[PDB]
Amino acid sequence: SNPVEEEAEKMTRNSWMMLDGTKTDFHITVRNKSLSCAINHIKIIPMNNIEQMLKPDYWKKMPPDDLYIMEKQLDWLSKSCVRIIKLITFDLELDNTAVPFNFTGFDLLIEYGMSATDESCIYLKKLSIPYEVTLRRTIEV
Repeated sequence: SNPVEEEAEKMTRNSWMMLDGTKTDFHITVRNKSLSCAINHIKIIPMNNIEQMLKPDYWKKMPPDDLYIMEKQLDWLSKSCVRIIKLITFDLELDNTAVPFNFTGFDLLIEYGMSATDESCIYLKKLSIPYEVTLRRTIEV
């Protein structure tokens, strides 16, 4: 047998406009039992996944049936932006959920943060945070 040492390592409804969020959560026992933060993350805006999905899917405009986007976009029916913090509660974590460029049949952003201050450990205990939101559409042409 060969072991080594055990290491010491809200459903918002935004109506097609800008918004905000705030996250200060004490699910951060991943280095020395939730002492403090490694380094900050001052209000990271999440709208870039659905920007670079909702732009080129309707800028496909090649033959759309052969699916050069060949993998299924069932995991792109949410957003799941990420904030992997560097080497108590969550110090700074805000996100401007801007629905002003968004689809009409999506639900959430399962936002996963790699909580560890673990220098190249390949170990980082990533805890995910959901939203389970709903969109009330205001206008169509």
